Amino acid sequence: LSLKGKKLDFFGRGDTYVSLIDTIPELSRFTACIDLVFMDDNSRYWMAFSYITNNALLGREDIDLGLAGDHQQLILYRLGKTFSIRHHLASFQWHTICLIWDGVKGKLELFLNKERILEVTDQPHNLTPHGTLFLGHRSFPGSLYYFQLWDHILENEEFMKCLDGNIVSWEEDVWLVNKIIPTVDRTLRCFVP
Amino acid sequence: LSLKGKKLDFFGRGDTYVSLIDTIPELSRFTACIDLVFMDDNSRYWMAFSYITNNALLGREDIDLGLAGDHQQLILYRLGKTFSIRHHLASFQWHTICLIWDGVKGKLELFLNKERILEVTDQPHNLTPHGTLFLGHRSFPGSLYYFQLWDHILENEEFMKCLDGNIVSWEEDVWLVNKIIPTVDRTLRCFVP
Ligand SMILES: [Mg+2]
Ligand SMILES: [Mg+2]
Repeated sequence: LSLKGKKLDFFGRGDTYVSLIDTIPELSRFTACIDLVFMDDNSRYWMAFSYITNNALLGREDIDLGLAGDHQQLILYRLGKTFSIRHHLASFQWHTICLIWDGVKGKLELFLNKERILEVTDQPHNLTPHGTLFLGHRSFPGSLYYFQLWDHILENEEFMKCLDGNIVSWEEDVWLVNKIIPTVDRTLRCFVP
Repeated sequence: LSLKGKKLDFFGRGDTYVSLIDTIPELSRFTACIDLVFMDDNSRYWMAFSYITNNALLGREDIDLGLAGDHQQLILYRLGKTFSIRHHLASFQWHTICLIWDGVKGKLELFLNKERILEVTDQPHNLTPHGTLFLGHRSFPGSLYYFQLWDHILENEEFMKCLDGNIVSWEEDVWLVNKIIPTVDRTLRCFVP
């Protein structure tokens, strides 16, 4: 299924997920962005996207890459390590969160719209290949939109220019939906007839 | 020299530093806190405290532990890795910043007063022993006060209770001053006649 012009209303929907049909190749550098909106003020732990490999099916404890959080925190997973920062994100407003991984330098950065909020150093490492990307997956407390993944480092000034990822693009017919109906919203940030 | 009842006015003083006379032992877990106040609104890169070992005298690029920042960021150094977070700290107000290192779990946390702002995961590792602790060292753009280091993990609720570190304590006669005159200020948070 293509998600062009559509968002994913995950709020309250515990047995729902969306997954990318294509496995993802080995990436030394990449940028991954998603748009999200929280539809409740005080939430529990949540996941927006996760990249799951065989590492995870052992005890369900190790995620190669993911964006998660709680009511006061954003949480990044990298190769089983976690990095958590305090956030004050408003509910009922769309936010764009982008992650940059420079596997050559071993640098992981998190942005809110054009502004960097976290830079972490870890082992230089590529992205482990052939995992599966999951969205929303208890369920994300709101809506998700416009996931993109590029095999290179985007500059801040490009994050909001409504580009399509060259590895994963929302608009492509690459998505598997489980018990969720994507919905059209012509007010969405990058919507174009 | 003892720093009891005194602060260190480093603002604008480029060739000044304070160092701890005692070398620090190997620590598997520790808490380190300092009070700081910025005396200019828009600042450049600064360091509040650093723990320097022989790793650093090679090209002056690797710091085993340090707290640094710029006008919009707080920066933690651990064994040469950096972790940077966006901050919005007000000038002309005292802030208490505490770091917790759990070398058993490989967990490094940063707090502003009682509130956690960063949790990072890294290699489980102890603190490298016998380095030298430096304060202020171009110079820190304001004043520093009440550095403490304990060989155990303090809970949030204790950070502001004006305890003395059991490894390093501000009030002990353990400090070497270079070209700075510590100043008494009876309004300081933990001052007691
Ligand atoms: Mg396009
Ligand atoms: Mg005392």
